[PDB]
Amino acid sequence: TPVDKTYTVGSVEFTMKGIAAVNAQLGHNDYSINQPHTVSLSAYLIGETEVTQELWQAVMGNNPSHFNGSPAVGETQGKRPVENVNWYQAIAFCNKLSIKLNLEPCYTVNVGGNPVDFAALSFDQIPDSNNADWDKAELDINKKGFRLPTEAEWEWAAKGGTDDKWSGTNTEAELKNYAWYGSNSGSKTHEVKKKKPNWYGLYDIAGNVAEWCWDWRADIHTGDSFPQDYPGPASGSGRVLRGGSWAGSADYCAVGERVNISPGVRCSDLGFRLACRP
Ligand SMILES: [Ca+2]
Ligand code: NA
Repeated sequence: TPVDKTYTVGSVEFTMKGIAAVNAQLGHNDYSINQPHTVSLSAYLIGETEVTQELWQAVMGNNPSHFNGSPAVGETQGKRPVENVNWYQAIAFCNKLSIKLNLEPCYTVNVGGNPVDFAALSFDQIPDSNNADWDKAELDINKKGFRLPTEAEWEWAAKGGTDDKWSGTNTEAELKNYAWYGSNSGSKTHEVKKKKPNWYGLYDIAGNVAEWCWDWRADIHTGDSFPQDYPGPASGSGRVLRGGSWAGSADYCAVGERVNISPGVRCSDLGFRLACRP
């Protein structure tokens, strides 16, 4: 298992949690579009928490979050997850974070044939609608920088070494102890790391905000096989997001429940969690 790592951007600290190489047993018979399948995964790290508003702002110099004020009693505003960021804006953050921390960026984007310099890139230059150039973003998974997890990486980490329906529990009854979801959120996001973690030490895998993943969505059917470190299909209409949110039913927060939307779309219940490799 890779050693956990804590990084600092200005005054903001964040932790990446080690996940051992594994033949990940993913999906479930009860999900027609996420049938049981195996993906061999290389060792990786995944964010202990969602990317918070203060981490987002430390890198990006703005805060587009819908819930940018009025935190719940006893909660710190800046430690709520960032949300209202689209998939393009998330990958741009990942590259800018890598650059700030002197790691090689995982992502390349060419705009009209010109490679995007992610250091120079201003926020307003990132698309807020479906954009063909950014849809062709290239992932080099062997660079040491930060990135979105693949869907397989996300689900394996979410499962936390167990076979439970949710991250940390197998009943909706106990879900309140692990997740901020439709029933207990009060219609808002919460400070990260306020509920129980899973056995891999990840917080808010279920609930709070859904989390952008790298992959285009394609249905995963009975008997399907996948290559090592599968990053999803080459094309699709929606990028995957996982884990459910403050707005979702308990079932929406299940570890195996697959959701996807146009990458240009952003909402108040959708943020992201980082991944990288040692
Ligand atoms: Ca979440
Ligand atoms: Na499952």
